[PDB]
Amino acid sequence: ATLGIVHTLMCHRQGGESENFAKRAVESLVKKLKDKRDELDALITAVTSNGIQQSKCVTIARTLDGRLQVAGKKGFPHVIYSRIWRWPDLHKNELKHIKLCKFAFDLKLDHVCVNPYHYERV
Amino acid sequence: DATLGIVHTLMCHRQGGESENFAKRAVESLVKKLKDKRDELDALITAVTSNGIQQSKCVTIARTLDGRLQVAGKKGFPHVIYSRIWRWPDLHKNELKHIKLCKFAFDLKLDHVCVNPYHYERV
DNA sequence: ATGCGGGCGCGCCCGCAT
DNA sequence: ATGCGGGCGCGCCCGCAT
Ligand SMILES: [Zn+2]
Ligand SMILES: [Zn+2]
Repeated sequence: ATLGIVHTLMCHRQGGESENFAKRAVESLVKKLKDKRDELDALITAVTSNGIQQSKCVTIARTLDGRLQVAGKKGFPHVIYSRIWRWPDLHKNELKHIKLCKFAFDLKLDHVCVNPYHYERV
Repeated sequence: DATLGIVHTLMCHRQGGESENFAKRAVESLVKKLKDKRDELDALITAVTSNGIQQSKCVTIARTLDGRLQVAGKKGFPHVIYSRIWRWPDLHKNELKHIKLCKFAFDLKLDHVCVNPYHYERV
């Protein structure tokens, strides 16, 4: 059942990462939201409507140094998912969170919002 | 750094059953674990450089949850790894039996595991 | 009913970029 | 000299051989 969800999210990718990298990052996030139906629904809504339909934060636990590893490569979780679904050429320090983003990376909370439509490019 | 001399003398006694990178990494890892265990580092050097003729006490490392130790991306049992490096280059998984005086043998399922290759026998 | 195995990531740490 | 990104290991996870 998560295969359908993963595939649907994968079709909205921009191609800034390898197929293996994007698949692994999407599967990892979906698994983290397994018992967070509201946040999984928010991600699907945000991604499949290309941000037109409003959504709440999609959060994952923050690691000791803030970085997330996917297929042997480390990076910030909000940059990883914003690079997958919105800016394929995205670099570090090119993101500013929106006013309504309660769990932004900049806020240095226990959890980090990875909703790509909760960030803006600079 | 003084540990270079120790890693070299222990490398001389390698049998060639593993790659240079694997042997170097495994020996460096063990030496680092014995950093504040002078008696156990001395026991290992004594055992290895005398080819087991000079008696030695147990050379122990902390046991991991599943017993396995990872070296250069490859997992295996710590007592089999070091027994393969200095004694039996063709050594496989359940080919080892500890000696009577081995107090921390793998087989005893204790907190610490003896990796002294001269504290085991082949079957 | 276990225990391999092997994939994979966070935490630790080294050695390399600055 | 030394802070920091990238390599690597133990723990977790899970399928399958034993
Ligand atoms: Zn948000
Ligand atoms: Zn022993």
